[PDB]
Amino acid sequence: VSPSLIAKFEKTSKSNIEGTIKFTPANNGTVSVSVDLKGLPSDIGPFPYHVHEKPVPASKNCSATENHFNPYNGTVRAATPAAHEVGDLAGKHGNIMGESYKTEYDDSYISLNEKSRSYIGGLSIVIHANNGTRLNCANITLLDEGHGNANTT
Ligand SMILES: [Cu+]
Repeated sequence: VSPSLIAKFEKTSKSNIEGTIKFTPANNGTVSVSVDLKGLPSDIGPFPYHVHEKPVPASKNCSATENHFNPYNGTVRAATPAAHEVGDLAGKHGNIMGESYKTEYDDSYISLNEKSRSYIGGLSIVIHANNGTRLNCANITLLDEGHGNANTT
């Protein structure tokens, strides 16, 4: 059982977007994704969001996360979920939209297993305006403090 992860979005002078995206292991080799966001600038949405390949640095420069996490050469536009990049959550499941957005879904492509080529731990998530401008971003970190088979959290 691989550990749960979370991306925590914080409000700054650059963006009012705040909230969380949680990743928890679920049944049948899937990962449950829970999105809970507010402060979105609705009129410039809907908002693509993706797992990107590099961490958000201390400067909070969303550009420094570089490209989408795409370990299998995926295409931006697809006729089936599997043709999307692994990190292309919005392409597969829908863009964030509105001023507030709360949703839950399963993704069977991302992995919580550090030994998987689809592992998303240590990466980042970027939320974009509809035109591609990066609005806010967050590192993907551990959801729980305490781990191991003899521990509690
Ligand atoms: Cu992105």
